[PDB]
Amino acid sequence: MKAPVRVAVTGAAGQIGYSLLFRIAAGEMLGKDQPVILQLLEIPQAMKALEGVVMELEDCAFPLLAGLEATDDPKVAFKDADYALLVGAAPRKAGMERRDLLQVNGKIFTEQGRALAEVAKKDVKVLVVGNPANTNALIAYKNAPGLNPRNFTAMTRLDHNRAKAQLAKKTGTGVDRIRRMTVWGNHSSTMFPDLFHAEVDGRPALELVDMEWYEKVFIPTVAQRGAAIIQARGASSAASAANAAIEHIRDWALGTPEGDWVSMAVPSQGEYGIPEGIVYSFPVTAKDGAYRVVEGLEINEFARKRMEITAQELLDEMEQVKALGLI
Amino acid sequence: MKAPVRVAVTGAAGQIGYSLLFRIAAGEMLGKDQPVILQLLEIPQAMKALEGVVMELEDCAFPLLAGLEATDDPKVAFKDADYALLVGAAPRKAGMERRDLLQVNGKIFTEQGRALAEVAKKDVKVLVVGNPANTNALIAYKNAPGLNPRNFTAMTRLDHNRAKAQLAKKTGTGVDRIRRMTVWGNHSSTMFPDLFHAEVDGRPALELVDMEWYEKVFIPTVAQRGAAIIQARGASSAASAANAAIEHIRDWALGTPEGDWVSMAVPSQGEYGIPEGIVYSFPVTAKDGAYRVVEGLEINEFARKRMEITAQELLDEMEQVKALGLI
Ligand SMILES: NC(=O)C1=CN([C@@H]2O[C@H](COP(=O)(O)OP(=O)(O)OC[C@H]3O[C@@H](n4cnc5c(N)ncnc54)[C@H](OP(=O)(O)O)[C@@H]3O)[C@@H](O)[C@H]2O)C=CC1
Ligand SMILES: NC(=O)C1=CN([C@@H]2O[C@H](COP(=O)(O)OP(=O)(O)OC[C@H]3O[C@@H](n4cnc5c(N)ncnc54)[C@H](OP(=O)(O)O)[C@@H]3O)[C@@H](O)[C@H]2O)C=CC1
Repeated sequence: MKAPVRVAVTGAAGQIGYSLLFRIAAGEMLGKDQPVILQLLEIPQAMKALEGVVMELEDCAFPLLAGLEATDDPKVAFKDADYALLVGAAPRKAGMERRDLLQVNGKIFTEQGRALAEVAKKDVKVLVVGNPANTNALIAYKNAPGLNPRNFTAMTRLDHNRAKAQLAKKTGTGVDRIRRMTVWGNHSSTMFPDLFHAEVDGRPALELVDMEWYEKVFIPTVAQRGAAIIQARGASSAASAANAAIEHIRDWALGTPEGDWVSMAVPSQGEYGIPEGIVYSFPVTAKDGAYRVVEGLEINEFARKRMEITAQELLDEMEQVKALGLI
Repeated sequence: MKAPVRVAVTGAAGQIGYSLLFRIAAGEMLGKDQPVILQLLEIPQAMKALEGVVMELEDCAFPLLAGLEATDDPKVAFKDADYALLVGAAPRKAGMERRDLLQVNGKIFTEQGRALAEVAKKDVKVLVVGNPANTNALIAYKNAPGLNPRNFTAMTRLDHNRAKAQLAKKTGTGVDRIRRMTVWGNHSSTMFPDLFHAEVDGRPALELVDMEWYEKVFIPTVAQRGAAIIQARGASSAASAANAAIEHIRDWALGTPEGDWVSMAVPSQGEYGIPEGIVYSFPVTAKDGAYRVVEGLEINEFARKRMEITAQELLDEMEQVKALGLI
């Protein structure tokens, strides 16, 4: 058995946490032979509920759960953390506007970024799920001087998975036969699901589906999927989002399949002309903790335009945050 | 390489289902080498919500999910089923007496038992989670002509795991080092957690903990655990219950560890003098998809008394459903 790794998870008493923690403790994120120590964080008002989650975790009698600790102190939750999943974010209460939301998120991620830089492992892998994910990750790494900025990522894997699901459904093929899907940019509605390099059973996706469907059906449907789940279930897609978070960390820590790639929002270094610094989703391959953007892909006008649009939205968000003195 | 197996799950749009289905699709219940076809059942009023669950499952892009179908017809959900998890049960309505709850469940499980006997695989493995689990399982198998009564079981694995967790905590040992825990009888408050044969790192449990703690702390705590979760979280322990359901089916199908055993409520054949027919939790081992009660265990007066009390409660429940003409 490998030495235990410490996995910090914030917003632990929430919906995503409830669908995330058990699978992590079961070994679904880092391997069935990798013991994990869960270090859970919540706000003071949710600590009672978190104790309940702690009890449920204990009641699963997980052989890989080497340790379990709940706290409301980021410096305790992130202490010696190998992984940190930042799920908690500013909730939209009545009266609050975007700018107000950014203020609160600014405080949350500046504090957590500083806490991570102060007490976590130097190579701690960070995934931001709390929205707005890309910008929150930016706030976090900018306030985490002393930590590799590339270790601060944002989640787009749910959109990535939803895109694969839609393509599989349309072509009548198993989702396991869909490869090289790419979601570029922001986690938002400007998110761009790329089918130009995707393959279905080895065949180019655009040889099986046409541009009309791609533009008028595929894109809108992937973008509205979250809302579709809420309209049907009456609750947010916590389980599939948790699954995506697990895969995001898993494929990064372990590795992506040969000849395939995944989507991850990471600090740009200028790849594909994307402004440097902003956290942007790119097609990436990964191996044992290290990822690399798949550069060199041919980009047509349809993709370029959409990649530019989402890049601009991220730039504007960055400027808004900069104007607030958060970075 | 292995052909897909069909897994039917009722009450699929509920809380337990939400914590259960994703892990089944991920291969956590029947093996990472075993494709599964999920056949989900709900009542008509919950079909829209079930559609939402279906969408979330699709959005996980599970390579092992070979099929996914939602229906409100038991004869469709159970068609050629290899496994059936009966989670849906009568809701606790206001001004609704216990007996009234039994009548509603009588209709539900009489119909499902009949459906299973008509369209499922003859060797379908059934687990009843919906409460009252033991009695609902009794109603189901007694209404499943042509099917093996021993293939109808009820869940006590959550109580079993909770007992292991409490023992681990008290002795300061990893839960992975706790073996031979037993929970006897009904899924209810009369459930009897047995430490007389349990071992901690190979050492008898009662050599590490005293009888006073066992009687006045351990037993009540295991019995009140569900309520503890609710008081802390404000919601039932769906995640850990789902985990227990998964382990119940998993160990039954894949087998129990050498030198260890688990708890399963199964139709009694007179083991330990327990009246025949009632679905009673016994310590059991499993191999090649079949289980066998662990007989030969020494039963002192303390245990005998408690085993008798819970057996009597099950007999009383049996009498009540018989009086309602359900069996
Ligand atoms: N530990 C800490 O520092 C903090 C903890 N919290 C805690 O975090 C918890 C938030 O829980 P709850 O309200 O249930 O939220 P959820 O678990 O449902 O959501 C948490 C975050 O994930 C985002 N998200 C992204 N994709 C999805 C998706 N598909 N489904 C659901 N959420 C998604 C949400 O954005 P969106 O709003 O758009 O859904 C939100 O920012 C609370 O328990 C709160 O007390 C809050 C702040 C700081
Ligand atoms: N498909 C069908 O034939 C039917 C489907 N249903 C559907 O079943 C679903 C019930 O969902 P919901 O109300 O969310 O219920 P839950 O998923 O929380 O509970 C379902 C069953 O599990 C039992 N249970 C046992 N242990 C636990 C535990 N630790 N935590 C929670 N439940 C536990 C419950 O008993 P307890 O009540 O004591 O918690 C209940 O009978 C509804 O969606 C309903 O529409 C209903 C009837 C028939």
